Amino acid sequence: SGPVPSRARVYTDVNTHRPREYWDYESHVVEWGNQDDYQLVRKLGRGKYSEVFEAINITNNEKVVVKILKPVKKKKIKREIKILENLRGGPNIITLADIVKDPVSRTPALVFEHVNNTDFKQLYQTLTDYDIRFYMYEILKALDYCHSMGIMHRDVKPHNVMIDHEHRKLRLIDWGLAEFYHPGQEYNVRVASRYFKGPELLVDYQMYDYSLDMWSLGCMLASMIFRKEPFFHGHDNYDQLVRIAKVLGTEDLYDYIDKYNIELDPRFNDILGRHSRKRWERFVHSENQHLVSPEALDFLDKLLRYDHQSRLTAREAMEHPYFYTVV
Ligand SMILES: COc1nc(Nc2ccc(C(=O)N(C)C)cc2)ncc1-c1cc(C(=O)O)cs1
Ligand SMILES: [Cl-]
Repeated sequence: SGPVPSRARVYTDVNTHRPREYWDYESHVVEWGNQDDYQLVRKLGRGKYSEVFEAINITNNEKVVVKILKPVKKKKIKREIKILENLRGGPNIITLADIVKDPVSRTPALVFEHVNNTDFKQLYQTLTDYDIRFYMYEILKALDYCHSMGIMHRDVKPHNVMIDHEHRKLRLIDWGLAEFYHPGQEYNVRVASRYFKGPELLVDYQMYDYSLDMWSLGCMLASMIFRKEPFFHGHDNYDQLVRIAKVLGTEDLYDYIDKYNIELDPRFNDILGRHSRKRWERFVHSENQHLVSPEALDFLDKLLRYDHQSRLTAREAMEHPYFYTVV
């Protein structure tokens, strides 16, 4: 009939044993405060659904980021807000400081803590072996926490990891694609950003879980230790799987789709071809050798797997020999 069902190996029934007020974001009442307290100093950037500004709070003159929202369906706004409130105070989770509206324009905005970020294309080249280990462990704390809280980030990528290198402070940001995990649920596979999408999304396997974030983290790690950003560089979602298949090999791909009885797109038949598994040592060279080790490769190996169930969980990852030098 259809695909074989799947469950998360960790934190499976975490939302199931909690009351609906926790996960039923659609019934959440959002209270919009006054934006007057925040004066905009300068623009930082602009997202697909918002425009981010640096701002200062006139109440206490503390630095802040204001995410002025474009018109979006209130269901998705309620979802992001509820997830941000549920996860507030957690390790390395960006703090939602306030929910506000401009009195006159009525335009809704989310207020966040400010992180004195260093652009990742400048920063990542500077990072030592110990730095990559340190920051990966900070990300794993955020992910294990949010996973334990029954939430998938679903958009892990360098753009969503704010790092203040001077203060060694890391914050996982932009929970706009995040979602509550309910075992059995068939989710929308159009999440994450192309280069960081797990094979489950690309073959359209809907019953995915927290392990989607661990694939994406693996993509980040590969890019950092090998100095190849992005690591998997497809021209579209179809070609993204081809790029993956040219590294992990096509045999394990077809074993994966066979195991889960995944209905593969006809377009894939032509474009995937046949590719052997390329060893991780093939990506090590004179300019990245210093960032690579047996433990780094073994860690990466256990993140970048087709089978989502076979990937390290966040808690398992934090116990890997790679982090023995950090913790
Ligand atoms: C743009 O996004 C952010 N940026 C920052 N800091 C900075 C970003 C960029 C520079 C820089 O390099 N200059 C000088 C432009 C400096 C600081 N701090 C928090 C966020 C958040 C995003 C989100 C979100 O999407 O949810 C919640 S906070
Ligand atoms: Cl969605």
